[PDB]
Amino acid sequence: VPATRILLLVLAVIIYGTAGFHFIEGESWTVSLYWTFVTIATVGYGDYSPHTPLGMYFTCTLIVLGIGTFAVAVERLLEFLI
Amino acid sequence: VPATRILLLVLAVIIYGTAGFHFIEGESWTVSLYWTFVTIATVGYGDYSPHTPLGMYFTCTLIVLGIGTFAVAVERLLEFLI
Amino acid sequence: VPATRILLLVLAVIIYGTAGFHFIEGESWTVSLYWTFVTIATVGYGDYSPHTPLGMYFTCTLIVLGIGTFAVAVERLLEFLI
Amino acid sequence: VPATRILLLVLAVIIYGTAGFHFIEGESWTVSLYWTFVTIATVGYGDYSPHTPLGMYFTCTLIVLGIGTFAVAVERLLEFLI
Ligand code: NA
Ligand code: NA
Ligand code: NA
Ligand code: NA
Repeated sequence: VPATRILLLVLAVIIYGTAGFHFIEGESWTVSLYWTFVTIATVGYGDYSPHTPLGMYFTCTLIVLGIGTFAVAVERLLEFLI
Repeated sequence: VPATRILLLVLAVIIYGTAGFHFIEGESWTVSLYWTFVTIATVGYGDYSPHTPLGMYFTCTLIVLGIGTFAVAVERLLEFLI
Repeated sequence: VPATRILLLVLAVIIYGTAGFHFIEGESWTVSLYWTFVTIATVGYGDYSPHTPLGMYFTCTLIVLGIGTFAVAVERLLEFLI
Repeated sequence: VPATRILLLVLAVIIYGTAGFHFIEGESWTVSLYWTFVTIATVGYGDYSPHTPLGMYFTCTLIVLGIGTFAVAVERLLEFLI
């Protein structure tokens, strides 16, 4: 699967995660984007996290949808530049 | 090993982790499920975590039982859909 | 490299991490063991973390020594049982 | 790609992350180094994290630049010594 296709999937995941967190949890766009990266990279600082049942479910789906996508994208990125 | 077999193993891990956290730590079913995903994906926000010696041991076993299972499942999921 | 050799390396890493955290940071043996697993699996809840400069350095070495060892051990464990 | 080349890339990532966190977030050099390792290993305790919009953006770039680099370095390190 081409690296650029994976990148597009990662972009869609970022949109999904950011919009989801902002509207379900009510955080700013900037915090939501930052939380999305932190979550899909599996860093998970816990400075931000869902506080509602829907936010928690949503976060599980994001984890399922995003962690593999992101992992493959970074390693393809690594190959590409190096 | 077939992707669906791995999925079943991941499901059993989720049951194990959720029930374990709920009964050992006393959190709600919903929090326990969410904590299980967050732990086996290695996100680990720390909004929830074990507060007893048995919960801590249990979490170590979950980590050992769940992180590999979950990693293989997501990457097999990725292959399957893409 | 044989799976059992890797297991022994993981055991040594666990001893290293546990003893280190207990004596440098002053946490209980049980907390230190739990923190070691949580760190080398990269879960990192942040319920426990080093609060001194030596603890922070030590944690960086543990991260370097432990995360690869642990990752290979779990995947070898997965292959072995499945 | 030679292991030593990867090591150099990891070193540059560490400089990038440490200096960035220290100057953008204002933490000590020691905390910033420790935070950099904790972030690029994806441990993410959350004892330290960015509190400004620029720090959050910067952390996303560090995550993108550092997690793949670091993962490949540790596994190459593992092969080399074992
Ligand atoms: Na974390
Ligand atoms: Na945390
Ligand atoms: Na992680
Ligand atoms: Na983590």
